[PDB]
Amino acid sequence: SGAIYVGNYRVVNRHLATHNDWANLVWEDSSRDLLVSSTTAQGCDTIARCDCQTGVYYCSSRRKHYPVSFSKPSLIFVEASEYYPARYQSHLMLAVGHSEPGDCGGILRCQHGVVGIVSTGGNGLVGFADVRDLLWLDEE
Ligand SMILES: COc1ccccc1CC(=O)N1CCN[C@H](C(N)=O)C1
Ligand SMILES: [Zn+2]
Repeated sequence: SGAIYVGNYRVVNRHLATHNDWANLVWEDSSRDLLVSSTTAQGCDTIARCDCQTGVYYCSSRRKHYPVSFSKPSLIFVEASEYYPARYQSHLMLAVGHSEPGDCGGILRCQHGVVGIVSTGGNGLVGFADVRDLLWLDEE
């Protein structure tokens, strides 16, 4: 689990969105595994606006933050799960790192701010849904 709290937005994995998220919906995209809802309180995270390919992510199944090198956002085939059929997910970045299904939502960050959240993994890989292109997260 986990979310990004930037301005009056809450960014979560679409597959982990709550009823309150759907009832306060701003934007969702199943091909990216992302959903954004509105919040009453202002958040403290800032979004990275950069070209970094190195950063650090939070892994809940280890209670640890790990440094990683990750690929540029791309269209990648993701195997069938209990949340989606086997399909292509867009804006996904891969790295070598430990992950388990409940690690989704952990933040990936670089020196400029939040880059994305854990969205996929398996066999020593971890995938992150990029948010750096969502410029509207920085405005009301
Ligand atoms: C961190 O996720 C894992 C890690 C290790 C093994 C398996 C996973 C789960 C994973 O890859 N899923 C299931 C949830 N939906 C994802 C999606 N974005 O389509 C894909
Ligand atoms: Zn950066």
